Amino acid sequence: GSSGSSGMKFQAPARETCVECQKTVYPMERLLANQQVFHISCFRCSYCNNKLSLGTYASLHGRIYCKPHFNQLFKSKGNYDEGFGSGPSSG
Ligand SMILES: [Zn+2]
Ligand SMILES: [Zn+2]
Repeated sequence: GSSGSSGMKFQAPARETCVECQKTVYPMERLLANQQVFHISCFRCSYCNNKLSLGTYASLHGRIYCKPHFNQLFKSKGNYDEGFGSGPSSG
């Protein structure tokens, strides 16, 4: 077992591909979004699945989202639990 690759890059072929439908994106429908090739059509919210543009969209961990949902989920206020915690241990 001898390899050395990790991550989405180095398109096998000699072109780009849609990170939504996984299809060969042409130079006519190539829409750059979050440093990734997206289809002017595919470009939608992974929550409601609505058409978006290079201004109303919002990506976080690779997935797209509409301002509404993006903020409705992302944005927030004072709210935390007493879960987190650390402690020493003999080593
Ligand atoms: Zn597509
Ligand atoms: Zn949405």
